[PDB]
Amino acid sequence: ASPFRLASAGEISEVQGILRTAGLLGPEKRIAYLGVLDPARGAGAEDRRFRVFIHDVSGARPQEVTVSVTNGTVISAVELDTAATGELPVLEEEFEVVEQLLATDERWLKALAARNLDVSKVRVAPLSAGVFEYAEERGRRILRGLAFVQDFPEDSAWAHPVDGLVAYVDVVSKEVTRVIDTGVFPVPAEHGNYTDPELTGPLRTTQKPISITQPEGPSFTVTGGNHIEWEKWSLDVGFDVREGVVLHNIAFRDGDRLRPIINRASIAEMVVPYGDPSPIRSWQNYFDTGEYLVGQYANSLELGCDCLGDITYLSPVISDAFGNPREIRNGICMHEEDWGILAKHSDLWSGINYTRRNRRMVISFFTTIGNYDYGFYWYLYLDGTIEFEAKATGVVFTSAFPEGGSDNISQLAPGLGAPFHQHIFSARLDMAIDGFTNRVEEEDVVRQTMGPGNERGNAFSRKRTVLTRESEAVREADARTGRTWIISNPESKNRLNEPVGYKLHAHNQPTLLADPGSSIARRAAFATKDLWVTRYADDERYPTGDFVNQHSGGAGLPSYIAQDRDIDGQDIVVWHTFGLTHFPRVEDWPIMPVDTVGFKLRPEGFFDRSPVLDVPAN
Amino acid sequence: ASPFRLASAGEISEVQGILRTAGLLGPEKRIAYLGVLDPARGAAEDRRFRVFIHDVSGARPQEVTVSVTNGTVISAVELDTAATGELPVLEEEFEVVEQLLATDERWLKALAARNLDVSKVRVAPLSAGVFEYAEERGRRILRGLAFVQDFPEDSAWAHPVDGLVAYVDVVSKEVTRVIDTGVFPVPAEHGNYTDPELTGPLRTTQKPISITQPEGPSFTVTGGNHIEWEKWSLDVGFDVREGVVLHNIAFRDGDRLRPIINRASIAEMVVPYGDPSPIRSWQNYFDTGEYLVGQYANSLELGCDCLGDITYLSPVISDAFGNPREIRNGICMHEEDWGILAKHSDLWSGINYTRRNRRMVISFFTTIGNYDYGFYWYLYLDGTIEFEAKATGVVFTSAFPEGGSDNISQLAPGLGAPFHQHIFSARLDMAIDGFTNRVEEEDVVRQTMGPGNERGNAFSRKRTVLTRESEAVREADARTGRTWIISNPESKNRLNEPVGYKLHAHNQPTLLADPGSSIARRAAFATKDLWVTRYADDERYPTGDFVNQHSGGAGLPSYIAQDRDIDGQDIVVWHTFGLTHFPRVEDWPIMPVDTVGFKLRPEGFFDRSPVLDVPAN
Ligand SMILES: [Cu+2]
Ligand SMILES: [Cu+2]
Ligand code: NA
Ligand code: NA
Repeated sequence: ASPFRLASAGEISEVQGILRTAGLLGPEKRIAYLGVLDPARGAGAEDRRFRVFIHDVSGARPQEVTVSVTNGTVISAVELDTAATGELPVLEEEFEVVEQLLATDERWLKALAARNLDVSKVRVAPLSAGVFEYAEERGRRILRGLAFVQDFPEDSAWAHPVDGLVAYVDVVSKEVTRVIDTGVFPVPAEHGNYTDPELTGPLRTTQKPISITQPEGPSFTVTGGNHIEWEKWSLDVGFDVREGVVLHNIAFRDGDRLRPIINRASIAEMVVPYGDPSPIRSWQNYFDTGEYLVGQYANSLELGCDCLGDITYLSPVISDAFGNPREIRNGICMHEEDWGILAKHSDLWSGINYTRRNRRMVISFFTTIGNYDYGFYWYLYLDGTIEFEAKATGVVFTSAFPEGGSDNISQLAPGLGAPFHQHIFSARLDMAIDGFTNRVEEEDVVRQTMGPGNERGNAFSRKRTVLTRESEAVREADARTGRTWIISNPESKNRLNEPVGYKLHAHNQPTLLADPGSSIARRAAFATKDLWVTRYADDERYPTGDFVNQHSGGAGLPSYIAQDRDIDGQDIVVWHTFGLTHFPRVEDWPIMPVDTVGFKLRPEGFFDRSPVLDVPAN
Repeated sequence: ASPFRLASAGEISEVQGILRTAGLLGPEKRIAYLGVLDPARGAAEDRRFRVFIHDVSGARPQEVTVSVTNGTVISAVELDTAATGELPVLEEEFEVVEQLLATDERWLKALAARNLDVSKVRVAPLSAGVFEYAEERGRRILRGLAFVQDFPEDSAWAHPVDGLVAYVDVVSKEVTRVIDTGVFPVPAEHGNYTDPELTGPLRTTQKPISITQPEGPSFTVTGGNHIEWEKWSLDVGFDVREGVVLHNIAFRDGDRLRPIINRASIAEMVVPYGDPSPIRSWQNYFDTGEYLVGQYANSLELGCDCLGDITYLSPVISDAFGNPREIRNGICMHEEDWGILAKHSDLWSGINYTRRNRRMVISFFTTIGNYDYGFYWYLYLDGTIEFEAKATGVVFTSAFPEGGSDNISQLAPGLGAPFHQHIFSARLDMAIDGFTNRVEEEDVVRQTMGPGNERGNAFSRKRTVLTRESEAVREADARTGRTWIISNPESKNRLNEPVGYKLHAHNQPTLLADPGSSIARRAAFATKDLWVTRYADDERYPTGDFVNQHSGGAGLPSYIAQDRDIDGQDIVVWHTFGLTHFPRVEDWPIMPVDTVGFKLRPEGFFDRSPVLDVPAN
């Protein structure tokens, strides 16, 4: 019975019961986060621990609590000073509170009346506050509000942003702290209803079906609920309400030895910073993972359109606000798909023609965070490659388009704007290349000058620089010199006496653009550099720290790195920053075609020859 | 009817007939290149063919244009190859290097020093380049590197013979030089990837994946090579030098057929080697320009190379004598599922919406000695156009020096793989809503915290129009998100903005060789990521018409010197992209596919998303 198994309904019911018998979960208390802790290093009988963040709707200070579900006990419980360590993640039940409060506020009603907007039709997005110049918000749980008109129940409100207007609200005290009206902007009038035949036109009748089937079923097996074996790979698929799908114990069976590669892979944070300097939006930075918890909003994915082919679904269970278990039905898709040619050669001299097909194992989920929808895909390939891809879609976040244009906003439709922004991800890769004794080298291509030893000026080379200590392990991209990062095990040698390794291949997209002195540069410090390496510690889980909401800065990676620990042949963690810089285009409106970003790792002397010689002819 | 139709066997046979009739194709003559020309701008029909004719008795070659429609020779000119370059390598010349070397006393002595049976020594016929050997100028030379084949079915690449190279004049049939710098062990392990001893028991764990289309494919093929698919329109051409060429890429937006790209091809591909040993320091293979990648296109087997419901084209090429030869099932065409197109679950409206993506795939796979490359063009529902190269085959080997190397990787005991690049040039003759186009370079612009940007969150972008060819040689800047936008300044979308497409490059390293090198001059195109020229009908390749043993002086740097107006003109984008390959143990004994490419996405071309009319699955 695997200690990395998914949380069961019964387990969550029991932490609820333990928090009840123990005295911490009455009415007025509400769970802002609940998840299982990974087993400790070396222990592996089992002790299933859950960690819980408890909010206080009666305004008392929140608690961080660790419970043992195996022994039926509270391991620890500590009161939180939110002004110091940060506010708890946004609750789903607060998604409506911003709108409901504002609907009876005279300053808000006056702003709506000036624009002739019916209050019954004004939707207000519950938007994270960050930390700016407002002293009264320190210690207070604040959400900011931007308004969108919905003309009728099925209307897309994103088509009708109300610019020049923003409200700040305290969601514990149920007070409106501020209403800011800098002037009326026309509310864009065209609708963005992408299911309306008026807008779609007649639907295409030209697409013939593509049937993908597996008459003998899939080549992977699922045992113990979430243990996958596929084509030499083995792993455990976890799920957490903050991170979403998490991969554990990624290993590869090389002959008869199960060889670890990655101990834990996750998307540990993702931030969406906006680059419109208008006071109406200039505070806007959404930490979809750390503030909102992307796992909790995972869609129930339907067969034949979200996931095509022979699909095996996991239905993860999470906690509601009161500690009752809630299933995300068909929340995780697992399937294998063809991936074209793996290897091919037609040899003149031998007469031998050889072709083999590639395939990949896909483990995915899709989440919706307000207007955004994101797919998170992990891929394992026959040849040992590991890949992540994020697919970004949904509806773009809108504003008015100013008369006489903008350097910081795109026009989508008449009067309709889309502020510039980025989506930046952090992949946390707890590495275990042939076990835990690992190190990282930065590899650059090296150009050589024509001269003695290189008389024709054709020579080129490479250089590798070991990252020895955390203070040296904050690295940037250099696409021009083909910069990559190799994680090796200096005590595990391949048959050519070279240390075994994996090479991280980044897309080299721009990192965080904000000025280095900005609030967002301090709070999302991770996003300013492409690659970070830390020494593993059990309490260093997120690059932005445990409590991101209204936390002032420096938390997470920059504080971790400051310990300056030895990472040369030690248990280490790689943190890869990657993202999309989005200047919205007309083609993104009224619903955005998928765009993608990601990274991959390829074996680099890990194997003793190609690991796919034993793949059969098709 | 279509003037863009593939060459037929009859047309090639007629070109043969016209040339013979004109006295240009006697018994000593060989066709080193034959291809149909594209119709003239603003063109009833005149199918013209261009031919490079080699003479095996040593007479000067000719470049000839024929009108097959009119039965006439348009032009015929004698080439001085010392000046303008040698013709492409002929397939019949491949065996010549081995055959001549087998009775050469210097070569036999070198093999005897190594205890190698000449009957087992394969010799790779390698392009010579231009270096320090004055006697080679005006002569057709190939260089030879040796590999031992232990038995008929053995992979010779496992057993390179280092420290030895030979140079051969393939017309006079003379060995000009044999250089033996010293014996290296010939690596002993076999690289036989079908041998059960090396593969182990084959996996029985792979269960079938079946891709079918019960009602057939969603695309139509008319006039032999005209494809219509999900609003897209194009013609699929094929040339022996370039391989698959895409013509007239257009998109039917409502009632209007809107051009996007007039011609898309891979116009050159070079493989420069980075091992400074005299035995390999001359190695640079222009697979397209010197070898002609289309002529070596594989016949693709149903169910193995192309999975699903496949429509094949079987293009016809000329042999050395002007007789037509079909490449059976040489071009694959199919549509495939491409995951999610668009998705949103809206809380306020209660509407949940999901649509699937698809792409049209047009591909071919060629084999150039040890290398095998797949060339893939993709068209997506949303207007995206993409190219992908898939590189596989067996790596080019050497000895691995005792005490290591800064320029060669170890694959197996004693077996090396010198470092190299594979660098492609995509020639995109742009027609964004027609021919009046321009190109802007777009960079992200960071902004300083201060007045107007008090919280320091603002960021922007800037576009710089490339106005004349002298300003149109550009480099990558990944850090600033650099892209290039091709727009039509006379065609505006409903928001009064010029329609455009944005080119997204991979930002891989460009040519690494010292800028004073022969390869940096011969492959000048490869030193920069982006070039823009004014269209001219004789500016077809970034390296010129004749690359074999040709120095600098032709191709893109000569074209760019004309400094022509490209601001609202008929322009051509040339994008350099490549893989830099430090071979790894996992590449041996047969290489897993690696990829490189680029794409173009609509950028205000459409008045809103072009896939609102895609139905639910
Ligand atoms: Cu975006
Ligand atoms: Cu290569
Ligand atoms: Na680790
Ligand atoms: Na053009």
